[PDB]
Amino acid sequence: PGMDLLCLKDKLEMHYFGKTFDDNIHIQLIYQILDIEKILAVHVNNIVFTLDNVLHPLDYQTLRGQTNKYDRFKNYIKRKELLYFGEAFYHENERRYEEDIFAILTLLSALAQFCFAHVNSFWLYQLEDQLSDEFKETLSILWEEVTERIDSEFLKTNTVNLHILCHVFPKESKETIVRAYYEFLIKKSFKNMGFSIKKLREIMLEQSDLKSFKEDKYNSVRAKLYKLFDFIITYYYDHHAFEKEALVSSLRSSLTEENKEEIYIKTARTLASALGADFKKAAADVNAKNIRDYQKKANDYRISFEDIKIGNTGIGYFSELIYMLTLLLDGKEINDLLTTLINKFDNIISFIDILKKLNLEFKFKPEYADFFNMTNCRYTLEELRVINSIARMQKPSADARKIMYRDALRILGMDNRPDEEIDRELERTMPVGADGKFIKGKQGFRNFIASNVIESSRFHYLVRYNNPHKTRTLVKNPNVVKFVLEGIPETQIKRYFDVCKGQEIPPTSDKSAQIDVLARIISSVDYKIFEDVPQSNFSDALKKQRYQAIVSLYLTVMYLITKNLVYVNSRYVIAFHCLERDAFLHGVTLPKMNKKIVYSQLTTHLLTDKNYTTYGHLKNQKGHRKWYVLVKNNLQNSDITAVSSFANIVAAISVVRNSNEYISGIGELHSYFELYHYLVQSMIAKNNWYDTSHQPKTAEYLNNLKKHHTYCKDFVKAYCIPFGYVVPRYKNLTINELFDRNNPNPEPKE
RNA sequence: CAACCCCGUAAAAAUACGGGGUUCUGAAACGCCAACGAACAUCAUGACA
RNA sequence: UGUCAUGAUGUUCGUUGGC
Ligand SMILES: [Mg+2]
Repeated sequence: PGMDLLCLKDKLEMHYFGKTFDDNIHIQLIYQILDIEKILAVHVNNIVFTLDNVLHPLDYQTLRGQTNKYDRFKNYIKRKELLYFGEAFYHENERRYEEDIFAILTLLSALAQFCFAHVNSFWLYQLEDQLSDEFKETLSILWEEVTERIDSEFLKTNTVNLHILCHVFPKESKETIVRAYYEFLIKKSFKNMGFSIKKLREIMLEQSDLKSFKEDKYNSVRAKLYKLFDFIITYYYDHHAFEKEALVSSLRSSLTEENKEEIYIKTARTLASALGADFKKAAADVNAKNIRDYQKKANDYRISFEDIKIGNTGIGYFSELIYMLTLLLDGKEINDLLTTLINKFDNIISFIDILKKLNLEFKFKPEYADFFNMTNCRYTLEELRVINSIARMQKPSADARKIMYRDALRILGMDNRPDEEIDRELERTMPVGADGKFIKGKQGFRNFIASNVIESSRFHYLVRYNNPHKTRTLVKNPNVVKFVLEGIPETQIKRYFDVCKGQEIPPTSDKSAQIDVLARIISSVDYKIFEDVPQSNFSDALKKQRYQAIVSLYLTVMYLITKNLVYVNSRYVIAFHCLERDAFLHGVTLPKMNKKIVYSQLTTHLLTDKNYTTYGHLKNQKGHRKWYVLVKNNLQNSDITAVSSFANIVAAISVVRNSNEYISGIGELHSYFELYHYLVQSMIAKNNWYDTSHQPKTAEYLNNLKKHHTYCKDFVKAYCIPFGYVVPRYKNLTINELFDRNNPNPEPKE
């Protein structure tokens, strides 16, 4: 009755709650708690790698007494490439105090030590009684800085709709409209109702009362109309209250889907007859004149609402930590981290409701009781919502731009040269003159680099994750370049080809013809071509666009390789994190031999267990013995040293770092899976991370790689055997067709 | 695209084939990616007391 | 130096195609 395949129901229930239950609602609740740590660990590992790449290697009172850790801290905090991170260590063009930087580094180290599994196992869930009083101030200062920013910035960028809403509602204070509308979009009070207001709006639109807004001229404003109807709806339920309560009971007591549709149609039609005039009044006030007039007077409302906001309210110690992680990430990574966490906490709250409704036990153990209860899980959700809804520009400062000029020219030529030659070329191209000024009328190279390289999101990704000294080798191999261009959709390629065409090639519609032409342009690019850009005539206009297209194509190719190789490494970090978590509960410790770790001990133990072999993934029955044999077959082809060496590569991300010594001998590519594994097998080759005495089969694996210049499929099935106890994960990480969920190829026939 | 469990007709194997399940299995799907749009903030351009 | 036009770079919502 609800027993899981991994055979860990009772252990998890007794670890979290305190006893065993005959129901299938608690274990699904526990898996979400298990899930959040995975993404948290992935991103912590990424941040640590970036910090170690950019910066080459009691309380604060003890720090000075050490005289050795103090010496390292004095220079590490003085190392002046900290400017690459926007607001982590520099605010208002001045360096933060040493204590705050020490606090951030120590907190990052503690979180990294917690996830990759000294600190207790309860650290993340009880921070109130474990955090020192000195570390409770650093988080407060950082959040006080942003709470003043959001207050002044929220009362703008939408000062068109909010004026009309207050005009519709006369008998309400200036506070009330702002409070309700802030509760509407900043933190979604619209989300936590069982109604479908968007569907209800469509059903009302089927009525002639408010479908008179379907004119073609209404296309000038669409988004600022759908939102307005929603807020009017959500306040209508708020004032009625009892009517909303009755509708909930009626919907919950529905028999079939036809009854639900009839009630929704009846509910929609009576709403139109209820406040149809109100709907008409708001929608008739929108036009070009009023929008421009209201935008002119954007300071007619003065509401502070400082008391409500979590900047002054006692924001939790857990949500402040997430904000600290946000300062060390970019726009794309923030969305992935926060959106996953919101989904996790939404589902946790719902499960507790089911347990309460059905009259079942829901209290946790005394250790988890403080954090995991119904009220706290609500509060921690809107705090995660308000963090995600912050506008970020991430401009490249004003002092950090001097360093960025040095690196920008290193990508485009003079890779691995002394800093003396870098400065001379900067002086030679764009001069300074007298009194440290800038020579007017003779400077167009700086504006080109500043507005197309320094202020680009692709460029920041490369500097953080890759070394600009050795980044040029990524575009020297035609096979790698050709594959990346094929991934770009067809619509972009046609645009790029026409602009970068030149005057020596004819127009051709063959996609393969265009790719080869673009490959030669990208291969040979130097900054010396960009020394004649029109300063401040259709010839000048065409030449400016042509130069812009080439540099964007240059960085796009490099940015995709780095991003996708990191993604593949992130998939294997999750796999190793689950092994340590699962081996602890089963009672199986991972031993050592010759200062190594046998990562294949768990799968050996589970191959000879009666319960797992009968009620688990690896099954031994007449008709269900396929994957029991294959894993047992593939176990006898594994090297202890090779598994240990692979674990170190995954943890430290050595594929991205040492990719310039092996990407010059690749044969032919078809997916990012092949490129990642070719590099991994290459390192094991020359570094001699194997042993043919204990397994004479690794010898033939390495011979196939060199004579074919492509990865060997059998060899990846050997060192991934520590994941053999979970069949779906073993298949996904060892067969290329099942790796990416965007490939419809079938599993190869054996 | 794969794993797991029910009910079917042949069968005893690393079991094929036809219907339904699965937050208690793994893949970012409340997610990513392109082209057209309405706002807004940046930077380089002509008209002026 | 404030304003009006003018083309470029990037966030934010929404319509439509593809995963
Ligand atoms: Mg799951």
